[PDB]
Amino acid sequence: SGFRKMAFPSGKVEGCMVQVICGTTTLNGLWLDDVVYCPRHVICTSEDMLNPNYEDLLIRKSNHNFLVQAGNVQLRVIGHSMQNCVLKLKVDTANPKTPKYKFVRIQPGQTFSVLACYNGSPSGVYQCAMRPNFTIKGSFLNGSCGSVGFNIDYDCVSFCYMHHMVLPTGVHAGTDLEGNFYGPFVDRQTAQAAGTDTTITVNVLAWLYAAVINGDRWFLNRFTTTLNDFNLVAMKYNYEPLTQDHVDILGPLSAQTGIAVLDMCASLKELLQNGMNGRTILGSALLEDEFTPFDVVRQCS
Amino acid sequence: SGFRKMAFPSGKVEGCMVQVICGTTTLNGLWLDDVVYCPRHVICTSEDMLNPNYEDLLIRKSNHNFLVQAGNVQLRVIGHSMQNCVLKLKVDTANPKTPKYKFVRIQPGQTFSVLACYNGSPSGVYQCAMRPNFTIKGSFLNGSCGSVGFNIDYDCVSFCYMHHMVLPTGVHAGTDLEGNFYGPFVDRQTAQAAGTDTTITVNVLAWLYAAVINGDRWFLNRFTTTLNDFNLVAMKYNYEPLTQDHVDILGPLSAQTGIAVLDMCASLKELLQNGMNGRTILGSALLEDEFTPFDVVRQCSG
Ligand SMILES: Cn1cnc(Cn2c(=O)nc(Nc3cc4cn(C)nc4cc3Cl)n(Cc3cc(F)c(F)cc3F)c2=O)n1
Ligand SMILES: Cn1cnc(Cn2c(=O)nc(Nc3cc4cn(C)nc4cc3Cl)n(Cc3cc(F)c(F)cc3F)c2=O)n1
Repeated sequence: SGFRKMAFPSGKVEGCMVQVICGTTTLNGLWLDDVVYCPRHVICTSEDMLNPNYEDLLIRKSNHNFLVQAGNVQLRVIGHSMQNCVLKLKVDTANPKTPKYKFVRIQPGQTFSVLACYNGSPSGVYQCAMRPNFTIKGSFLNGSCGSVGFNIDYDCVSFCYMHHMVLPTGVHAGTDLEGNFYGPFVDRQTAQAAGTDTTITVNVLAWLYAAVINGDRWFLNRFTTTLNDFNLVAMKYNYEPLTQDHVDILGPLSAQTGIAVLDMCASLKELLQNGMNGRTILGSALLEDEFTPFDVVRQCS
Repeated sequence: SGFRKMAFPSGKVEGCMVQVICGTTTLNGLWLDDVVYCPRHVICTSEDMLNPNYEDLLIRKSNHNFLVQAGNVQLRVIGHSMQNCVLKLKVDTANPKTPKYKFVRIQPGQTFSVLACYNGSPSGVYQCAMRPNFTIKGSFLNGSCGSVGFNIDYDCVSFCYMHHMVLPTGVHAGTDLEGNFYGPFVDRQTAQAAGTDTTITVNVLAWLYAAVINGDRWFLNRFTTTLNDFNLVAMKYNYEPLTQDHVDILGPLSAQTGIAVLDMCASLKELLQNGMNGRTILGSALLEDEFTPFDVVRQCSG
């Protein structure tokens, strides 16, 4: 019953958010066990933000230059290190609400939940997908740097994203929890452009299945096609190419509906070659590509 | 940058969700202080859910017939009562994770965050609006009965919704935290109709202001209008009539953008009479009506 963009409950992540100040530079940090993870951009003064020398900026810092607080509680810093673009501050207190967790690096098209924070305080929760151009379309204001994205499986939080910066097109770029950027970006206040974005084809098909699995069925037709023929149409419309693994992943959704994957690909081809007739699918007048096949089954049980 | 449907952090509410069982009938409850709140429909067996006599069913229940489980902690029921459609089970242990809270009854058009739960375990969170016909368009599966909706003011949790049932339309219907249904529905398995819905005009206008704040400006045009002339068009497209209180509410968004409210109404009238011509606003190809004026301020600033 119903189909919505749905985020994971954020309580386990809320318990891990702290404020990190270095000089006057302020951002959010992630407190797991006795380590606080935050973007290394915190060690940059306004005059270092455009072209920072992170090796030289950090060598001149000491433990007492980093102020970390979890609400009113102060955490004394007893060590600091740099791993790629992530600063690691060892503290004297282990977080008592540290959850079961793992650091993972997600693939384009995969989804996760974002907890937007400001000055170490959670502000809102929503779901994002990693775009094929390695950006995300979130909702972030000044002070959001260091907010994290995550998935939860069986009480284990998989941290996958740390927000770093906003790009000129308004999209957002960040790293994994090991400090490695998604995409070719760098941690510097320079104008950096994302590539042309493409549509996650497997996700659009999964969303089309969810519609039938709900009720919308006007887009279904009598045709079928081949993976090769569809991918020729997919390339023209800035859609990701479909692989046999994509076809295999959509198997469960294809089983419940009795609609062959290649039958749905033919339906999608027609929607692209003509239009959506100004009619709506699952309450939207556009083709939605930020629902994974897993997102669909877990909501359409 | 960007504008999305954004739910409140659910941590304070997660620590209050418990499982309630009565025989084999199972649903979710809300544990605050020494009281667990849940839909009274839990005291129905399979053969009772069609036309239950709740007073007859309750009189034959005793404390030990209610199993309340908070994760792996078992709670002990030392009393029970019925308030409207909500059953209240007093337990021997006050919830340590009880936040500063409040029970409120929202108005049609107001939004809240929903924490969907199954078997007393939280499962997901999203934003909903109370439709003008007192239904909500959410995402609920079997076993979601008892999930709650809420807003957060700094540290105070304002509970405004408890989920009861899915209607024929597929829409969802529930009560406030004193057991009173939003709308004309009853807690029984019978076909119930909700009236025709209408579009929350003041919420659409607030959404249009958010687009201006985020750099989406193509719909602003050369016209102005009057409140009375706009409602002629609004009544025509199944929109709520616009009041002076709506105009006053949109005041802050008007002043921050420099666009008069009546001017934005005229741009909305044009959008209603000509469509969008394949263009999008804030990444949507429709007029969104589930963002209140307060939602826009909370997200576009602070
Ligand atoms: C509008 N918007 C959308 N997303 C963001 C995220 N974001 C951010 O929150 N902060 C940034 N710069 C800082 C300025 C500070 C001023 N004080 C006093 N303290 C500050 C701390 C930060 Cl991090 N930036 C810009 C930015 C941050 C980076 F980490 C980076 F590598 C390059 C950048 F250009 C920012 O984008 N804002
Ligand atoms: C698809 N969907 C969307 N929303 C809902 C909510 N919902 C629900 O979760 N459960 C319901 N009936 C029960 C059956 C049970 C079987 N066992 C073993 N235990 C059960 C407990 C319940 Cl509550 N219903 C139906 C329903 C629930 C009510 F509270 C009510 F007053 C009338 C109703 F018809 C339900 O809608 N499911």
